[PDB]
Amino acid sequence: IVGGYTCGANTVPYQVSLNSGYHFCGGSLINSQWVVSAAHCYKSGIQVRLGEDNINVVEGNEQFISASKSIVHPSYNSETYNNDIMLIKLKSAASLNSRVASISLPTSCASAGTQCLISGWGNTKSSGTSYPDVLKCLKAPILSDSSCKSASSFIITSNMFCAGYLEGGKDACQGDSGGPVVCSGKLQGIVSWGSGCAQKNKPGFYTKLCNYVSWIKQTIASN
Ligand SMILES: [Ca+2]
Repeated sequence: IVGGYTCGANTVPYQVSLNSGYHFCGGSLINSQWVVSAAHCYKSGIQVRLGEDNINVVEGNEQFISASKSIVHPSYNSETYNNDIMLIKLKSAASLNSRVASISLPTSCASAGTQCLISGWGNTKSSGTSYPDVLKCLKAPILSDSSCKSASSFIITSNMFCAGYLEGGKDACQGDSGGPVVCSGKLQGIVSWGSGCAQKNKPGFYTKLCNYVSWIKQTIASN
């Protein structure tokens, strides 16, 4: 997260880190046994780390649970990032408390102008690389589709929205992928991609979760 702020320990209790011997992506806890992340974050042997603040220090609110299933959307396109969504089943249920909690799925889509919270342990620099110890947060509005369509040579699919700041300096970045975009207490987005990070006229692009709710419920119910 570039241009964000330190969230505070466990203030985003649905935020998880996906770990393969190092943090590589975020995700969102949606019930005691299931995490939503990005399809482009898929790999074998993921360990889900819940209750994290400082990802480099054992502080005492962590639960580390192996993924038992990592399910990429069947229509994920790795070139366009269309349908950039993955469901992870935990090998055992997480123990839910104030610091480890699920986030609600949306009942409807959010409108342009809605303010959202984006979070993660991704790169905090727009030029070069710096990875934080603690969770970073960014308040960002959903933009109109014409501001994303004009804002990229790749035209935005109906399964994506963009959010953030056309002036530059405030955005998600590498290592934030798969993490949450929460608006009005509902999980509306998944950190998907962008052109660089926090560049002028190049907002962040997010998987539009409201389109996937029935798919998520069905996939969970069958697995
Ligand atoms: Ca920790």
